[PDB]
Amino acid sequence: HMTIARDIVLQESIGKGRFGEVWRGKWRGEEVAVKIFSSREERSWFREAEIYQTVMLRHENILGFIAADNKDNGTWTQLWLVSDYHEHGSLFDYLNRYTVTVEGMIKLALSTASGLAHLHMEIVGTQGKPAIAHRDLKSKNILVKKNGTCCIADLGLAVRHDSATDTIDIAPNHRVGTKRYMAPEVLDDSINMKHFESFKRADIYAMGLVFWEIARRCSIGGIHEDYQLPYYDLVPSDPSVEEMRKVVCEQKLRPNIPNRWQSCEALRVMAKIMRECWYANGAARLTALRIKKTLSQLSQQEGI
Ligand SMILES: Fc1cnccc1Nc1nc(-c2cccc(C(F)(F)F)n2)nc2[nH]ccc12
Repeated sequence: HMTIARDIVLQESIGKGRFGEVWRGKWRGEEVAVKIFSSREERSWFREAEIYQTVMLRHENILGFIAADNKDNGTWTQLWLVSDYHEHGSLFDYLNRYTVTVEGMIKLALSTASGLAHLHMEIVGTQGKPAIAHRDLKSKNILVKKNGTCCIADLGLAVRHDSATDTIDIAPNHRVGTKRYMAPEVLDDSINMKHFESFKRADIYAMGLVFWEIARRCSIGGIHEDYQLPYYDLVPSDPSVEEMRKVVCEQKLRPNIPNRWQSCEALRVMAKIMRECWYANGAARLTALRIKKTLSQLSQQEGI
């Protein structure tokens, strides 16, 4: 009855992130996504399997994990992770291809904040849930479902917190994520990695960047901005830590908030959220829970 690798047939190459190649496959007539790792990538495969198997993790805005398995083709062994399949693929792909309505933008932002709030939330009790920080949030690591809502993916670099002992489950390495989205404190290495809240705050800075990417694509009266990655106007493609630090920490710049966003309430709310995610001081940033609340109030008012 359970989904296993031997019963899945690969059909189409989707793409590749840091570790593992993603394919679309068919399991008992249904589409699934499969991330394939080689035997020498066992540590990366196991860590992502471990994060996704966390108690109480499942949420509509977190990629639906199905299974971790091995598949021996007779010559070599592949290490597989299987999840739900989402035809639209990444939010990066979606925003490159489409413009969104005001409702569309709010749906993407609210779902992203709801997934991050769930990841971040500690649940104490018998079947608890440790707080989890992502460490690599970006538009290529968020997927868009058929209903126009998002789900967070790419949990391999995540860190989990144990409140009872105030410990993090791994000894975290510095500057692990995508350089473009690294928070100021990660870029200048002032982050206190012994305090778990530091990792949640750095995820919020990255979410603010993702909200900027979405807001650019919100078309009102046919008016919108072209798709760009944050800092497209200040750093080269594949920027180094030094290039990012000079812009974000030294010159203290952030992505530009265009004048046209003050002409619409939804865009004024989004711009305010971004500014409050971009503070250099991690302690001053909004929480994912507070953002979820503000956006839920906005979606209720808009009638989404
Ligand atoms: F484009 C996609 C379309 N439909 C579904 C996922 C898509 N993309 C992705 N799939 C997976 C992935 C795939 C299978 C299992 C797992 C697991 F088990 F680790 F969750 N992950 N990781 C990703 N990281 C960034 C994007 C992305």
